[PDB]
Amino acid sequence: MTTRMIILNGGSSAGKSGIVRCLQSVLPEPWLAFGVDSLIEAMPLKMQSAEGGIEFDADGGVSIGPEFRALEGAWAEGVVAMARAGARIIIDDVFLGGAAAQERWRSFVGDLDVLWVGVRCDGAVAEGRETARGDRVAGMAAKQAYVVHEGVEYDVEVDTTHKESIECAWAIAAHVVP
Amino acid sequence: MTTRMIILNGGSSAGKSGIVRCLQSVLPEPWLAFGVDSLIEAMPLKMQSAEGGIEFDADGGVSIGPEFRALEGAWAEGVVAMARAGARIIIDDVFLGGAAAQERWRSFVGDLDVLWVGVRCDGAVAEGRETARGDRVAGMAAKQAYVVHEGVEYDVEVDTTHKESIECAWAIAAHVVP
Amino acid sequence: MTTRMIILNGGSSAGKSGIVRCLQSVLPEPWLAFGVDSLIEAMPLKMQSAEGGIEFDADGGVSIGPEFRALEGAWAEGVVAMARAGARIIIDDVFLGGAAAQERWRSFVGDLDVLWVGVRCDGAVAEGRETARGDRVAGMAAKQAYVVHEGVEYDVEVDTTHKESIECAWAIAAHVVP
Amino acid sequence: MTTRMIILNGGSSAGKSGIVRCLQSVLPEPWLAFGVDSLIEAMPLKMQSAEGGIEFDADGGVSIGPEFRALEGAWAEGVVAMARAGARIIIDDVFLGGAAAQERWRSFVGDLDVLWVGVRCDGAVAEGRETARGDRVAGMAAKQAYVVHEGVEYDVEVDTTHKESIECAWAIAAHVVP
Ligand SMILES: CC(=O)N[C@H](CO)[C@H](O)c1ccc([N+](=O)[O-])cc1
Ligand SMILES: CC(=O)N[C@H](CO)[C@H](O)c1ccc([N+](=O)[O-])cc1
Ligand SMILES: CC(=O)N[C@H](CO)[C@H](O)c1ccc([N+](=O)[O-])cc1
Ligand SMILES: CC(=O)N[C@H](CO)[C@H](O)c1ccc([N+](=O)[O-])cc1
Repeated sequence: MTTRMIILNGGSSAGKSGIVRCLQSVLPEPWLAFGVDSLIEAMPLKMQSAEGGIEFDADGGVSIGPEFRALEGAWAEGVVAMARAGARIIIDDVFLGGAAAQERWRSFVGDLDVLWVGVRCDGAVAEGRETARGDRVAGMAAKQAYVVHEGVEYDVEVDTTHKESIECAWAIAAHVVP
Repeated sequence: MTTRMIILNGGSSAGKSGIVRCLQSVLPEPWLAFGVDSLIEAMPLKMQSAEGGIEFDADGGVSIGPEFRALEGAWAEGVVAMARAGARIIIDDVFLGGAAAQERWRSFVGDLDVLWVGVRCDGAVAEGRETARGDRVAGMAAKQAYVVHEGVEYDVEVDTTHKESIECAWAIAAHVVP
Repeated sequence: MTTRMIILNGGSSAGKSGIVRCLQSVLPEPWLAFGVDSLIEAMPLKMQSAEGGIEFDADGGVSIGPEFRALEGAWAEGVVAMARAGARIIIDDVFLGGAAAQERWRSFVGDLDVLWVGVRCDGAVAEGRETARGDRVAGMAAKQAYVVHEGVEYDVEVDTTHKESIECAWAIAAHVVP
Repeated sequence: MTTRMIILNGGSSAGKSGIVRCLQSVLPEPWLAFGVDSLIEAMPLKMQSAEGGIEFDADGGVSIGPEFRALEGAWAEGVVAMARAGARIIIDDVFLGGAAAQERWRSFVGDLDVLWVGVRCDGAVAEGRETARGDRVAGMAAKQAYVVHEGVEYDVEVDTTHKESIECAWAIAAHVVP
């Protein structure tokens, strides 16, 4: 019953990061936050220049190779382990493989109580925010805005197009069983 | 006639930074962006621990001392100089002294063509965004949300409460004379 | 035999971070890097303002509470899990509890092949570097420079006082069994 | 007589940034620090993708175009203006044009009291540090390590190859006339 792991899925600039920081402030018990971005951070810089690594096409694309997935997996098993170890875990990801991505997670998650959250946002709005940000390579937002959700089943959906983060956070927190 | 300097004024988390990055992308000619934050950056770290420096009360407050103003001024004269040197300058500030702050600028600006922009945002919304951000000390948003505009005359106002940055940017760009 | 996890221990500004990035570039197989800093990052911002959390005394001190340790532990079990999952893991830590800290790790590590590395540096030199950095609160370097190693047994020691990071990296890489 | 502006010149990873932060802490009067990097920051992101802008060849190269120089100049006149306005200004640059770069500065500086500082460092050592850093594109260090100084006349030289930043700072501070 007790929610042991929250998994957020949404394209870039859909507002995931903000929701996470908000959820952390909201939720009474300490929740650790990890993600694909923090994984990239943990991975050697060359992984971004390697073959089976990950590359960011200048058009805003993103392609993941086996070398990257290999690591990505053991990492997943690791986060799950922290949860089973008793740590509350928040994870914002980007299901490039849509449904496929969610299955991958499911196999690692096992019978662990997980709250599946979908973070949507108008591609155009996202793209616009992508600019105001300056952080990412123009293109990713529009590219992931939809495909990522394609086929994924959530327990809670939030659209940051017209809802503030703190708000989306509140909607999510409301589904977290203590 | 030609707009030589854009000055943005708005409380923390009102969305200034984003607007700036957007304006830069929008406007055809290169615009250099500078601000109170980038000034803090240029100032020695101790300025934040000095007397006549600047201190961030844990309640989200902010107080500026003469040492800080002293520098702040020569800095202002400097940005103005870059403009007169022919560089298009964007400046997002936070008029803690409200009207007083705008006068200070006016004296440095001289007869230089300046577009005064006000960036407003619902204090609560801002405060909420302040959380999603994680960057600033909880409190500043709500504290500056209004006072800063008190008595300031703008050429263009934008409220990021329900308008995206790219949008506010567009509204602003529309007043920039080439 | 095969080295599955590298654990670095050294006071702040002793040069750990740099060594890590270097090791990652050097070592042929991809090594994931995690640490106390990245943990702080994953922890909710309030953990830094909470009771049993972690607080940075203005004199450069640092004290960890049970709430923090609680998380810290499950996190540890998690990193170990990633290793057993097959991911090569690098971990730069700061054994505030000296020997005590190493035992804590040992219990999580189990019979996992681990390379214990000590990163030393002249307190004064460190303190000086602490300034050039601007990142940390003046004081931590000098405070941890020695205590942290007190009682800890390593497999390899490196002193960044007169040795470059890339160099220390090389010395370390040389003890990593493939 | 009174030193009104300190200009540092050295290739990437030669240790400039650190020296600056150190000098700021050392020197009694507040010194504002600006640089080519902070300029890049102030320039629109597209300037990095524009023609007469600036581009970072993947081999670690760097080429500046007229559009970039155009801005770069007015910016220079601006920093000089801040100095004449009474602000003490520190500037760490990278004279890609070697001697040519110093002349450019000289014309803007005028008869302003300036302390010319050269920051040297063994190319290899720099390259190594470039790795430990993770910040820059592998290649720049080795490429600029020497050319930049070629033909430039300094008032003080410091080699961070075997000298800490705080140290180099001290050597520099010693030439600053109050
Ligand atoms: C570091 C960065 O900019 N990452 C963004 C997402 O934040 C990129 O769209 C991305 C998407 C999916 C991904 N993945 O799932 O492997 C890796 C990067
Ligand atoms: C660095 C930081 O967090 N600055 C925020 C604004 O961004 C703070 O509210 C602030 C407001 C006004 C100011 N000032 O005008 O001197 C300095 C800091
Ligand atoms: C975030 C930061 O500045 N951390 C530095 C180390 O990098 C601090 O000395 C520290 C040391 C030990 C620690 N711990 O082990 O819990 C946490 C922070
Ligand atoms: C942003 C960055 O990585 N800049 C480094 C220097 O720090 C690069 O070598 C560089 C050198 C000279 C330069 N310039 O002088 O125009 C611009 C960038």
